[PDB]
Amino acid sequence: VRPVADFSPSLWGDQFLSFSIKNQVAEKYAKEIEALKEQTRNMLLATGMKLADTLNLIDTIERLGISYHFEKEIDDILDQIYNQNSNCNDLCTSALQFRLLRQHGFNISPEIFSKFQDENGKFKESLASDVLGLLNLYEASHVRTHADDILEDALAFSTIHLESAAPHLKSPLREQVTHALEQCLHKGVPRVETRFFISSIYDKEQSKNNVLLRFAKLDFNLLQMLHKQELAQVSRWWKDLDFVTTLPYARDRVVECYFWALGVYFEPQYSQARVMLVKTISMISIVDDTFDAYGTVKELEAYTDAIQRWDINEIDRLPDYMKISYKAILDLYKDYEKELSSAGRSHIVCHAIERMKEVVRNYNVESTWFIEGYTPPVSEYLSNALATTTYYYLATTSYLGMKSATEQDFEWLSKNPKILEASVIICRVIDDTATYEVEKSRGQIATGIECCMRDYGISTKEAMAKFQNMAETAWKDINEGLLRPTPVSTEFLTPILNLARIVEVTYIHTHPEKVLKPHIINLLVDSIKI
Ligand SMILES: CC(C)=CCC/C(C)=C/CC/C(C)=C(\F)COP(=O)(O)OP(=O)(O)O
Ligand SMILES: [Mg+2]
Ligand SMILES: [Mg+2]
Ligand SMILES: [Mg+2]
Repeated sequence: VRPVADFSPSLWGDQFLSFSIKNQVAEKYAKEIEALKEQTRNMLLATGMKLADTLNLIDTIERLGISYHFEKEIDDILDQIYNQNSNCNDLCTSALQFRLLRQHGFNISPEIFSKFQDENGKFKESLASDVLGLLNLYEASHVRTHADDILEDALAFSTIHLESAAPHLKSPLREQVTHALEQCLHKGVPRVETRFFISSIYDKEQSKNNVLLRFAKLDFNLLQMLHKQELAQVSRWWKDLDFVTTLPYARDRVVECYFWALGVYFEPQYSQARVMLVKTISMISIVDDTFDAYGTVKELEAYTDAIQRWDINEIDRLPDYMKISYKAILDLYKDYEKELSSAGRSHIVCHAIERMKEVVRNYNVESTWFIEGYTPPVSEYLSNALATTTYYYLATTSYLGMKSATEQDFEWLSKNPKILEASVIICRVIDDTATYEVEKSRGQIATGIECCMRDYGISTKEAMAKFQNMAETAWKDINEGLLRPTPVSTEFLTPILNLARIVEVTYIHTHPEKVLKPHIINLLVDSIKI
């Protein structure tokens, strides 16, 4: 006597099911991009260029979403800028220099902001009329670490004056400022912010560089073609599983899952990774629905068991419907091994597998707590709820497709590094805040905010505030974990960073779909008009 599958159908239909790439256009773009790519490189390798202009060039190339073509050129430049400790006496260039360096790992000192502060250690209110300065200070305030108390007030300071000046600014600056106030650059999904910058800002910029803009538009549209194919291939794979009918309780959200994967990494070199990642997200999506929307305490107990043993032989031990899920799961991981066979990497799949078992264990626990009406203290709660975010698992899963991933990297990840923990906390803490009303007005009395309220004996307001600071602390920890020397290559940190970004974008508020729909249309449907 299970509950009624109230979930909603995919508003996408087969819109993505079949996509065929016009090879002519694709090659036309490719050929010109190569040319524009080289012209751009020469813009970077140019000499006798001022600091402010050099930083603006790098900032622009990054916002245009094409900096992944110049990881080395950009690096060398920021490196020398870091080492020359040059001091441009104005907020705007300082804040921009600060941010760019920190996002790239260079631990530049926040002492660069003192000249802009009074002896009391607070920003000179006289700066309130320098909109560009405030904007870059604003963006910079989001990349601070625990050691940057000098910037403790930058955010509120820049925020209040930007809101103040916004209405009377010209375009596209006005739109740019308003957009930053709603979404800072450092915590947004790269593709999303890049789509917005190219279309709503740089394209309306009078001073815009025609070469860069064209480069940016063609590159974004060319990569979109690859993305669309991937989503096509993944949509078919999902179709050839037919869970939409066999497992009616499970909701169809592959398109949204793919968006998530695209948020982790968008570059072409990570095409295989993305496809693997999205299949896992979709797959684990079912397991979730299975646990808190269809299975019985006894069936879930059996399910968690079979997952731990992980062997086809356990099938018969499971109910009929759970047989579909279980076999599908083992095959998926069997496919992963096959794809990695070609490069003798099938031996890493087990890391993702162990992380999945962990997610299952905790789902099962979450169920037991639900059934018993148990409300654990914050400490015990997080000990279980952190893994149920699925973040340790997705981060691990994101390495599977990365050619450069080695055992040492997974090794490092298995020890739950700070940066990963912070990304996981952010996801848990924000989901909890956003989903407190629901669930409450439902059984789940073990929700984070509830435990927090009972544990500390504080109101919902205060509990959400406490969770808010956990997320704040978490972001600072992430920014810290990006500073050189990094425990692993930066290439393996970005996915963790991006998982945290996705959380911020998906809950910038209602249901995720209504939040993701726009982004999905903007990244996988409408191309940027040239
Ligand atoms: C915000 C979070 C937690 C995850 C985002 C990344 C995704 C899509 C992971 C796959 C599993 C999952 C939690 C869902 F599909 C959504 O279910 P739902 O979130 O309603 O299930 P619960 O987290 O409440 O059990
Ligand atoms: Mg769930
Ligand atoms: Mg659940
Ligand atoms: Mg929730």
